Amino acid sequence: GSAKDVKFGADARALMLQGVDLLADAVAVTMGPKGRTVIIEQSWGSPKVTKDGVTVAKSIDLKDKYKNIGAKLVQDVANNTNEEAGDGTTTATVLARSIAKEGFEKISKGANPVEIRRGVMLAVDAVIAELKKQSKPVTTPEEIAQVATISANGDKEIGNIISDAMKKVGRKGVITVKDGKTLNDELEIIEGMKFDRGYISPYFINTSKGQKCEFQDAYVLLSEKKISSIQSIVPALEIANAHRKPLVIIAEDVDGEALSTLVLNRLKVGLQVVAVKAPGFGDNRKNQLKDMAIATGGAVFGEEGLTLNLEDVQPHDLGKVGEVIVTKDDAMLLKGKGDKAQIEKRIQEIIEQLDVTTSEYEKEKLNERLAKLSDGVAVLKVGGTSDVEVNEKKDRVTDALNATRAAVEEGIVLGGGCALLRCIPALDSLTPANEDQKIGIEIIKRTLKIPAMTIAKNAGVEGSLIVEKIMQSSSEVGYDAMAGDFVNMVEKGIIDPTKVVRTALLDAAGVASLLTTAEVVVTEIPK
Amino acid sequence: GSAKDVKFGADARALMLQGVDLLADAVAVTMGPKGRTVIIEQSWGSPKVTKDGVTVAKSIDLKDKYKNIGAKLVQDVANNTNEEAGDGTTTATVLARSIAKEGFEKISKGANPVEIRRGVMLAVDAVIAELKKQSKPVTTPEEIAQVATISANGDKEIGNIISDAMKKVGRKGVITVKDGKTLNDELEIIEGMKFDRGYISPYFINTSKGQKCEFQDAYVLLSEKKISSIQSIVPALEIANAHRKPLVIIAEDVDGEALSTLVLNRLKVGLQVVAVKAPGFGDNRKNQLKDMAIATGGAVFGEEGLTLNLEDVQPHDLGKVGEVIVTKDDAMLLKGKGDKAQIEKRIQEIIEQLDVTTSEYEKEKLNERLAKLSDGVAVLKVGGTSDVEVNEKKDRVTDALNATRAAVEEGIVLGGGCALLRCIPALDSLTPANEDQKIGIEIIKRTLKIPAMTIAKNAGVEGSLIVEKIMQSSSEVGYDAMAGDFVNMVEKGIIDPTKVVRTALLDAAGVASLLTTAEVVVTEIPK
Amino acid sequence: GSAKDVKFGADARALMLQGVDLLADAVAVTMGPKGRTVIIEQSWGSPKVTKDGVTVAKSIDLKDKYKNIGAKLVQDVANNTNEEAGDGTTTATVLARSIAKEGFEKISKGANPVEIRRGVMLAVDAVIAELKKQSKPVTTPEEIAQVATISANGDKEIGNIISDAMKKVGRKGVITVKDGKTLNDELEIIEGMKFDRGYISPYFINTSKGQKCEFQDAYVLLSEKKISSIQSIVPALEIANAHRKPLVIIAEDVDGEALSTLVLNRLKVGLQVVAVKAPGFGDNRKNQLKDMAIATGGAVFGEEGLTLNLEDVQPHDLGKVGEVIVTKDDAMLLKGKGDKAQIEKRIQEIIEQLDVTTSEYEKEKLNERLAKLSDGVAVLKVGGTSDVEVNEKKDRVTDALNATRAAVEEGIVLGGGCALLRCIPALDSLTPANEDQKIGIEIIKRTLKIPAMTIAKNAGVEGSLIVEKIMQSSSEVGYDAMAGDFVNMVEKGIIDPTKVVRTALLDAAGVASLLTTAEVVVTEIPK
Ligand SMILES: Nc1ncnc2c1ncn2[C@@H]1O[C@H](COP(=O)(O)OP(=O)(O)OP(=O)(O)O)[C@@H](O)[C@H]1O
Ligand SMILES: Nc1ncnc2c1ncn2[C@@H]1O[C@H](COP(=O)(O)OP(=O)(O)OP(=O)(O)O)[C@@H](O)[C@H]1O
Ligand SMILES: Nc1ncnc2c1ncn2[C@@H]1O[C@H](COP(=O)(O)OP(=O)(O)OP(=O)(O)O)[C@@H](O)[C@H]1O
Ligand SMILES: [K+]
Ligand SMILES: [K+]
Ligand SMILES: [K+]
Ligand SMILES: [Mg+2]
Ligand SMILES: [Mg+2]
Ligand SMILES: [Mg+2]
Repeated sequence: GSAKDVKFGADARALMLQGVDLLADAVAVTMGPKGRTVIIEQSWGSPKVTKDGVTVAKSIDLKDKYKNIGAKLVQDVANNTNEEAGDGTTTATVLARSIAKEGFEKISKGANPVEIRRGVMLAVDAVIAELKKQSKPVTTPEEIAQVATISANGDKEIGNIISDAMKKVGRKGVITVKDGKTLNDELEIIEGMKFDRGYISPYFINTSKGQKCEFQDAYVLLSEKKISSIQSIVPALEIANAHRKPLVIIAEDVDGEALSTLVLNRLKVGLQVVAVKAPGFGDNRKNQLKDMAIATGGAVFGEEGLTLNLEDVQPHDLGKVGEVIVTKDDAMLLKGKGDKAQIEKRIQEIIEQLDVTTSEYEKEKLNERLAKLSDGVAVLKVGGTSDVEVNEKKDRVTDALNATRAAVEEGIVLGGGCALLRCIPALDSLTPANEDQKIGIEIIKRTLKIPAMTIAKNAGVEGSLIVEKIMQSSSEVGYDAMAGDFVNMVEKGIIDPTKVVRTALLDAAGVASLLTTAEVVVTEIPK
Repeated sequence: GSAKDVKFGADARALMLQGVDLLADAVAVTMGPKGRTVIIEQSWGSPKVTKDGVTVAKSIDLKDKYKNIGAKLVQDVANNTNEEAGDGTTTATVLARSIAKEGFEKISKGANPVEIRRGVMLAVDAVIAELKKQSKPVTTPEEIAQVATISANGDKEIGNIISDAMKKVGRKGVITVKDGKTLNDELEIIEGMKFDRGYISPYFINTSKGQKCEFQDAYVLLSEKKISSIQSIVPALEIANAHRKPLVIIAEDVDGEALSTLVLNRLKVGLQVVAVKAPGFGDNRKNQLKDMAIATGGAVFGEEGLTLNLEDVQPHDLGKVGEVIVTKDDAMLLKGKGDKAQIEKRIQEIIEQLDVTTSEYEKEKLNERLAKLSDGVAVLKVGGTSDVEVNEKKDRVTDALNATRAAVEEGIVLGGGCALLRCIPALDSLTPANEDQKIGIEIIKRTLKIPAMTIAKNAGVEGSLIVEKIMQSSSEVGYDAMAGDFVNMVEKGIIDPTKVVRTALLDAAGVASLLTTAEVVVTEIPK
Repeated sequence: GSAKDVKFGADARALMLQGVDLLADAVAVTMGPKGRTVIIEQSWGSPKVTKDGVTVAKSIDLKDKYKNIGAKLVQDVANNTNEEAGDGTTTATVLARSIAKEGFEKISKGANPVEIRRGVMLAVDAVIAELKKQSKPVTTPEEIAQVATISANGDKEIGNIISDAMKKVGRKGVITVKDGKTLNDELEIIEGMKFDRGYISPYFINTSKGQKCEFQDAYVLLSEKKISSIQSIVPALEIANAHRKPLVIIAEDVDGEALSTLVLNRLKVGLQVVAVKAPGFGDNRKNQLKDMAIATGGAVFGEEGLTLNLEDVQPHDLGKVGEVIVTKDDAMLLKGKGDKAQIEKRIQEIIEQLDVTTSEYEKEKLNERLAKLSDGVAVLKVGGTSDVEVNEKKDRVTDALNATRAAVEEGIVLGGGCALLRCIPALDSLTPANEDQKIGIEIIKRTLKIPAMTIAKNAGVEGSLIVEKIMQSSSEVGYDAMAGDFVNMVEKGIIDPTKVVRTALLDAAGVASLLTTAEVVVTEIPK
């Protein structure tokens, strides 16, 4: 459709590499504990100061349309490493740059770049198998704290709060990072069923100190449909008044007649009653109301599947809770007097629904519901003086959470780039099929030294001598870039998730080996 | 999305500092009692002439996109100091510039800027602890006048007019700065319940001198809903006529039939009656009408929670006031004959609602309601010849009010930048963990002299000699920039709020230490 | 309409060839097993890395409007070869460039380019007849795997799964290439009737493990129109309950009364019943419902042609299936207890409708229906680390599928360009009518060596010496570009489809011989 510019051979490959080396030099400065931080100008407001590889990579676009192709491919590498792993984007960026450079240097007239790519993938599969061979499972919370500390730029107070959250809500539990209005971070553990729905009317308040609505051992009434008529709410009030028990009515809404009855009974005779909207808008609303009915111990009125009417209310069919807190912004239920067998059956139903869904938005909803039935959720509030500090620390806390989850799921290997340095003996025992696959095997063999070299280079010391001292040392001795000496990496706590390393290596290698098969580059003419 | 320009190392850090030094030189000229004033061009009309640090900072944007990043970060420093404290924005600006300069000068190949930042925050926490150690509470109104005088550029009349307002309406009372049409400032104390609602009909006037509607010992009828029918207003008029007491009807509105009845009864037989609209539009109208219900001694008719009907009106159901003044623009109620216990209970309810809200717009409403139930509010009308004078003086009056509130809340330390000069012995007793945290501790140690140096530099004298004479003097002796000698600064009245100093230092240090961790700057290409 | 630029003679033919040689040099680098790969800039997102001839050709447009004509004509050559054959676009591109060059070189004052074109088409018809003479039918699945391996750039793991898919679903069966979320490719064979329609209500689930709705030996009720009334669904439930058989109701939709009846019966008494929407929107919905009626063994109710009512349902009118699985996204029917004679009659009807349609969108629908009634369909999921890998491999899998189908339809000749090299003895036995047709015969004779020369040139060796060794060898000996030696092409497995070769040659030759009749070129003036 538009006029094109076509470039051939090494005149193009030298240009695309110029886009890689420009984008992978702004990322490699953020690697390791001694790496520095990149400021990106934001158009709407204040600049974004970040140490994240995928945030630096995604913000670099080049005016030259031949360098922009290499920039976009390394952006793809970093973005894929962020998507599948959540950490190790800088390592993937520098590995992709190294593979691109080594593959561009090795292209000759008789060379076959496709067989070089095949050798690269064969060597990478061998390295991934060796990484899975040398992994160890996480068995103690000390290793959890060590992983979260290493992944958060050596911040011990972030590892110690993520480890506490995983100890409280479970290792496979819901932990959410949130903005904080204080100077220091904090951890909030939410137990029971708390939903962001307030009371319908402010006259239900019986606690003057916190402006809350609090009862003990309260009856629970639930409904899918809106409650409007007098006859649909009076019999539940008769069960509440006869047994002398408080009532909380969770519904879609309570309309004018039912509201008038509830507030008039609350203010005049002294009946204890509160009305709360139900959380959700669609099928999640139905699922949360059914979860509430299972946890409380009663049946939920007005379901579409089964004919249940609010006109006939029985005492066994109303739920029971030991504690209910309803405020203006949220409502909270604890100690539901349900049956544990049905709660476990609902947990199994949610787990089996989780195992078959892939929408990435339903999964969060069923995880939240499962955590509400389980020990609860955790909220890490990140504190700082300004929004820039909060965003910078929130990036590191999110990276630490993702790396802690990846270490839970798969395992831990040595950190500091020393995991890939012990997979070079695995590459030295490979027999290439032809001379072209040997080139790819040597490319991958020379690439495994790059992360440790970059970590040592950002620390100011010479990367090559440090790496050569690492390989000549024992299998447990590695360089500590913060302290500057050679230590036992497991004992000192420098460990990495296996999933992060084997994701970064593969996602770098595939895209870079596909890039190094290029001869002709077609771009648009700059209008 | 757009083409980017990427800069590396000291070629970028020298540019961003050029945006800091440009922004923090236009602010540092306004520091101290001998500081000068900055004129900013306004596009719509007359230029804005101001001495406020945050107003000068927020008005500076630079065409170079590398200098604009440093400009935006110092803007963030000034804006955060203005939000959290309301004063000390120039001090935060100059502290941020000094920390940025000292951190940029100390970056080498082997240096770790993250550990330098950690040392900076460690030193800042030590200085903040020392500042809280040496603070004194405000115990006399003389110190209140001294704080408001120092914060208003040495204006003794502003300090006196704020000390008098705090003596009249209370230290934690509502004081509002307003435009004045005279040459001199004035203070207006509004007692009782005054709301900006006039009478419905001009025929209710019984005072010819001021065109006001005034009664003594009047009945009060309050209506939630609009009054339209004859039967909803006649029985209240029967209670008013039988007891021979004036009646004021505060409602949403008075419609045609009730209005015709009221004006016809007022003009024909001589019944004393006035109708006023209710202040507010939503829930604030409900809360204000309830406040008048408790304050007057009656119950508000037509409430949604409890069925109250205007058709049956009892003499105990009507409030009583000792004084009512209704004009065209406002209505005024004093000496309500309510019960003091219920008034105190309503005050406690408003206070407990204040302690749990964070919307920053509801807080003003509950503060206004609490002050209406309390001694009252104060209005400082700022006088001047032109609008530029009123705006320039209003900035200083607002700064004095914010600093007086901050001195009430936390305490007072020595002014003139001498509060931070006595925290250098606190820094000299710190043991840094490594060589990189020692750099940050020395950066903060060299930064604590900067406010006193800037104050002395704006006075024309040499800052370094003055600071060295301050540090070699006693703990109470400091420089007086207005008079030019070394005086006992507590006895002379040069004091500062502790909250302002410890806010400016922290908000400068966090953002500037985050800025000094930069190596790569990514900006947009100027199209 | 617009101002035109007119060029005459060799000043124009030298320009248009400059557009051919620019477009056919970016394609010829992708030829053979040692050919390289072209990166094309995409405006919206990541660049497209590809080896396809027609994708490289269609993405090249030139700013010069005289070169763009030759570029557009070679684009037409590649696009026609892609439409008619699906493979061999690079061969057609290089043959078109060679014919254009040889015809442009031979134009003189006395030459007749129209008779040169006539000689070109005469020689091409002779070569096509010789190619059809030397073809062999595909008789073993080993040749199928060899063809799919050669067409997929020597990937044995693609040819193996394509051969397995053709062995499972039949050689003339539906095979669909799809995106994969894994690292490796996979093959999914779908048997029976599977349609992408879920259940109406989630309460029909009776399998907790997979959240599926599964029965065995179930009755099937099929409805053309929507089911809403009570009386239209009750008698079918009576047949289901009396015989104690599960029921699946495939309809347009099930409305509120019927849904309430179905879920209430499913939850209360325990009747096994599921409601599924019908697949399709128009006549395809009718045809699919009729096919399900024939396969299951019942009659579809509510058809427009014949008056069938849901109020009277007989046990013989309901279909029977041995296994039904209904999930949220799809339904599955297997082992329909229909009559084989009517199923074969429906298969014959679908085949006879296929033989008379040419819309290219109905053909896919009847092929899908025929495969659903036949062994089933196959889905090849292409795996990769990133989207670029998946697209690059999907192009080769799509090429291998099309070449395998073309080898099924017509036959196989020698690969590596050795098919056209054995048709030059066929050209040496032609007697030209005049001197101008002899020029075209010699042009085609010199063009038949071009594919083998290009394959040998991309391998780094000299094309002319390799070709001259090929024609001096036996009829079965050809160059293996991957291994670099002269081998028996049939025994080593280097074979090509006859249809692909005879399509590429003809589509190149016609358009290039029409191009070589040019004397005057009229273009638009570049505004
Ligand atoms: N004290 C340390 N000594 C040596 N190596 C360390 C130390 N702390 C961390 N590392 C190593 O530094 C690397 C962490 O680098 P960094 O976190 O900056 O980037 P990343 O994980 O590749 O990507 P992302 O920017 O997405 O976090 C890991 O290889 C880790 O093992
Ligand atoms: N007579 C004085 N002698 C010495 N120092 C003084 C005197 N009066 C005020 N100061 C000091 O000068 C500073 C006041 O500066 P200024 O009010 O211009 O700026 P600020 O408070 O930092 O910010 P803002 O511009 O927002 O008001 C305080 O440190 C105060 O203690
Ligand atoms: N190992 C081999 N040795 C020799 N020739 C080979 C070998 N493998 C394939 N070929 C030949 O290379 C050609 C395949 O080229 P290629 O697949 O790149 O292009 P194409 O089929 O013309 O078009 P498209 O780009 O659409 O796939 C065929 O002529 C095939 O016979
Ligand atoms: K990083
Ligand atoms: K100032
Ligand atoms: K090709
Ligand atoms: Mg990390
Ligand atoms: Mg001030
Ligand atoms: Mg092909």
